[PDB]
Amino acid sequence: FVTGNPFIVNGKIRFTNLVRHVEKWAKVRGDKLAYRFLDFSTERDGVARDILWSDFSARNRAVGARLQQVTQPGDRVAILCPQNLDYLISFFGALYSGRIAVPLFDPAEPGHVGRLHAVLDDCAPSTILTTTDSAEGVRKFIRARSAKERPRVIAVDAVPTEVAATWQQPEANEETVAYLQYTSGSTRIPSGVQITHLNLPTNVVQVLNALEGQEGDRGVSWLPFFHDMGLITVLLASVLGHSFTFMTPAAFVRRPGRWIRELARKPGETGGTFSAAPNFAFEHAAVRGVPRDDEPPLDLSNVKGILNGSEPVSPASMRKFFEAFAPYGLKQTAVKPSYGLAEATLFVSTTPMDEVPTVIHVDRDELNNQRFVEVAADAPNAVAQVSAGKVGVSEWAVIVDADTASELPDGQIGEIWLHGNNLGTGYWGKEEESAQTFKNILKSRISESRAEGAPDDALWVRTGDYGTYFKDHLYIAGRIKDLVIIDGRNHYPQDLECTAQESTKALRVGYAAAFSVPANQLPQTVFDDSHAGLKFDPEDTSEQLVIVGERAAGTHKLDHQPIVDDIRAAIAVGHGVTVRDVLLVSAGTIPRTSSGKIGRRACRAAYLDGSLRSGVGSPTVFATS
Ligand SMILES: Nc1ncnc2c1ncn2[C@@H]1O[C@H](COS(=O)(=O)NC(=O)CCCCCCCCCCOc2ccccc2)[C@@H](O)[C@H]1O
Ligand SMILES: [Cl-]
Ligand SMILES: [Cl-]
Repeated sequence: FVTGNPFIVNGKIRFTNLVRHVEKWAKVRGDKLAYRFLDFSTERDGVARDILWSDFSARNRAVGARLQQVTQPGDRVAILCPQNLDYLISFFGALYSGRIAVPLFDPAEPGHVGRLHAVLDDCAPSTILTTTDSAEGVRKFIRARSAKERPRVIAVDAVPTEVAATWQQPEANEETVAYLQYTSGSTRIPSGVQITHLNLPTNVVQVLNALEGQEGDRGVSWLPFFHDMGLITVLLASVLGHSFTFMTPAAFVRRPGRWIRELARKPGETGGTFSAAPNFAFEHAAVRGVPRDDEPPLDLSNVKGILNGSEPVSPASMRKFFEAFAPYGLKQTAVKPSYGLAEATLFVSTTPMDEVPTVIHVDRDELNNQRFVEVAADAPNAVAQVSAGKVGVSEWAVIVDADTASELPDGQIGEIWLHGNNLGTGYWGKEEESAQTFKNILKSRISESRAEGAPDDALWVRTGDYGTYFKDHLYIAGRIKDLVIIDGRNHYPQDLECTAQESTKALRVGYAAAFSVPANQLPQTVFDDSHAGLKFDPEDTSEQLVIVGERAAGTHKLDHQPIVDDIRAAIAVGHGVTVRDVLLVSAGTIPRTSSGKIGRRACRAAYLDGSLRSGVGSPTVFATS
């Protein structure tokens, strides 16, 4: 699978069904450690829970068989389990049964129980997989829903291993849906991306090829298995030939040094380590994860690549991360900005293995007008842009003017459209939205197209992201739906947030949200302020800028103006827009998505409801102070 590659013939992927492969892999390395769960739920210093490939293989076959009895073909099997070893057994066990898996989370964890109801409504699974300790909690949750199709709850650790003897190899085609990856799609109703048996292995090869993963290397992770980056990482790490070590996201947030520690060289280890994380985590680890004087020596010279993706990369957070860990051997080539999305299984691009991150600066006015014009770092009105690198093999990413379905030249910002075998096939039960998102014809190409190699009649998937190529690197400008359009002009919310943050110490880094709202709904307090601009008018529906930013840690007083004036002035000058309401709230209050990204839509929804000014929560595993 990996050197130390027969699936890449003449620069193209070739090599299906994972169950088949997982089983061979399991028997060959039986009695070797497959997974190690570092459990920090009871002991702060942690407890190691291990499972060998043979045991893992056996458990998957037991669960698969139990499912093959209590479910019908076509049924969905949802996993409502905390992050631990039974989660993997539940997920793999579901794949082993041949039914469509739906990896989710334990209703007993905080943050998004509301999403869980929506997903269950959408895919109506006949069976829920969980652990014995979470079972009562899961049954309570399920009982509270409609009696009609009330699904069976199965505790996987209670299923005897010998049941595996009645397991029958499921038969699967390459186009068969293996599982559903739920994402908060175009509407309130979540979308379940159909990931097939061909999508998985293709994207694994795409990733391992880009990282030059070799036998002897190993993966480490704290990412949630209910998110694409966390789940796919399990599979990537599993094929490196060394055990995969993981922890829960909450354990990372509480003490990020636990992750840093697992990334370190083990005694006598010659291979390298890989991991992945969202931007905010580099900031957190840089500040909270440096080892004290007491701790045993820490060596990070073995770290090959920590992929940084899922949200815009802050050059300052990366800088602070490199600087905090450089003394321990962390190479400048070890942090790798990358791009991906659920619809592509996971991975689309990453920085080439041998190079450091590419960070450039572009003129703001040109950027907002959909063009990359490079400018010096200290140039006024400059916007930092971090490259997402080069597109994976046997995969294409083109920049398109959606209106006419035409490719755009380099430097021009358009929507990013993708084509490749790693691209999902649709959204569960959504025929029309699936057609609109996944079955698009690229009508016009520029000569020397980025579609070179794709068939003329190749189908393209619309990502919903704006982006461009610049000096052969793919840049992710931002998410189309998150744009702040005011007075007929676009603004990237992360750009406005950066400016707000940079103007005043009263805001904590990475916790700001910029969104537009019709002048109708903004509070009365805004009109009673000389620093406002507009005045009372119930007819006016024009979009107006609002900025919400968590108060820097240790904030106990309210001295709004001096901070707000700096923010409004900083944004007026550099963006040509007047911030109307600057709302600063309790540390750890701004809404976070389930993977820990800032929830802008949710911050806008709660701003209007008055649900945000007030709030001693809402608990999330990502909360800190
Ligand atoms: N670099 C970026 N900059 C700005 N925005 C980015 C972004 N990446 C994603 N996004 C934004 O997030 C959206 C997608 O969101 S999502 O559906 O929730 N999915 C996501 O966010 C998924 C992002 C995935 C990024 C690539 C990560 C590859 C990690 C491989 C590890 O390798 C290993 C590890 C261990 C052992 C061996 C190998 C995208 O549509 C875009 O708007
Ligand atoms: Cl047993
Ligand atoms: Cl080794």
